[PDB]
Amino acid sequence: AGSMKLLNIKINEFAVTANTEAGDELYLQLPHTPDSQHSINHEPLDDDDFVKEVQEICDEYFGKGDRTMARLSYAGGQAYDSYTEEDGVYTTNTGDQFVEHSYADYYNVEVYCKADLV
Repeated sequence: AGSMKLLNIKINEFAVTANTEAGDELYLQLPHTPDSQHSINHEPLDDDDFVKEVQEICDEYFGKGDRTMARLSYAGGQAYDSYTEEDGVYTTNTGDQFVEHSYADYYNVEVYCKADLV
C-alpha cells in the first residue's frame, strides 16, 4: 500500500503501465492471476497487496462503475466506452468480442479472452 498518487496510466494488449507520484514505473499484467508477472521500475514486483491496490484504482478508472468494463479493457488492450452481453459473449462499443476466460472459475478472478470469431 501507499498514499502516493498514480499520475499516469496507460493500457496495452500486454499490460497496464502506471507512473506514480514517487517516480516508480509499474508494469502490471492485469487482471492479477498466478500467471501475472508485474514489474516495479524494471525489477520484478512481488507485493500482491500493492498490485491489488493499483488494480482497484485501475478497475475504478477503466470500468467506471462496472468492473467488467475494466476486465474487458484489460483483455482487449484498450479503454472501452461501453459493452453489451448476450449468451456469454461480450461486445464492446468498438465491436470487439470477448468470452469468459477458462481460468475464471479456478482463479476466482474476473478474466476475459478476446473471441474474434465467436
